[PDB]
Amino acid sequence: DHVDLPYNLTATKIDSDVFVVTDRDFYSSNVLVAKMLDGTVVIVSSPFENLGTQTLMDWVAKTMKPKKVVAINTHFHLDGTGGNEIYKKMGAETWSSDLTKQLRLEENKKDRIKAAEFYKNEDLKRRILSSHPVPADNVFDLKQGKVFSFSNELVEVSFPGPAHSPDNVVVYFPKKKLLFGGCMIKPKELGYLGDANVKAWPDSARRLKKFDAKIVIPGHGEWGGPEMVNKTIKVAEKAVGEMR
Ligand SMILES: [Cl-]
Ligand SMILES: [Cl-]
Ligand SMILES: [Zn+2]
Ligand SMILES: [Zn+2]
Ligand SMILES: [Zn+2]
Ligand SMILES: [Zn+2]
Repeated sequence: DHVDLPYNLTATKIDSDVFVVTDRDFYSSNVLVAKMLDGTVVIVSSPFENLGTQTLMDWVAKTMKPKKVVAINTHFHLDGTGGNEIYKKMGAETWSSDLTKQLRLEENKKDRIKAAEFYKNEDLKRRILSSHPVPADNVFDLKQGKVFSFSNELVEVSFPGPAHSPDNVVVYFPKKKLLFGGCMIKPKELGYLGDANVKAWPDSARRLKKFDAKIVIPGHGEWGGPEMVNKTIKVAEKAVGEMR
């Protein structure tokens, strides 16, 4: 089933050398952890804050003994950039699009106390206020994307268009046939609409059909197969229809 971690994280194995770690205190946010054939560990997205992320990195160190860690932010929300403080502290190489870095820096200008009020309880508010999110150390041009090659094993980061957020990117692992679609994968309901482009979302999701994926991992909730994309398109087009 799963391994129980501190701060209400759970880790589930979905393939050889591939795990999903879920932050169950903060909106059941999913984090992909994949060990490459050459020993590099790639982490996609993040827990919301420092206690969760330290917990994640302790588990990565203990169970995978990485040669090197590369962390890829999926978008500027805290499930995305909330891990950067601890990723950096633990020596990981953090990456995001230039737009994600810009949006995180702008978000940091907002009054923190007001932002923390939308959280469930006092314990979570205190944890959020005890972390101070930072952008990634390394950036790529959003529309160009980024391809890593770890001893000829590729990891492809690409922008399919605005959907859940203006900056959402997906991460594809061709050898493992694994697509981390993040928070633009919404097979039942679209969720938080604040930064969304609902009109663009159907065509942005249509761009995910090209991937030869056996597993599609969403930003929240259970992962599935390529049908996760089909479902998302229908959910988004339903919302667009309701809109006029
Ligand atoms: Cl404000
Ligand atoms: Cl269909
Ligand atoms: Zn359990
Ligand atoms: Zn988000
Ligand atoms: Zn700090
Ligand atoms: Zn999310």
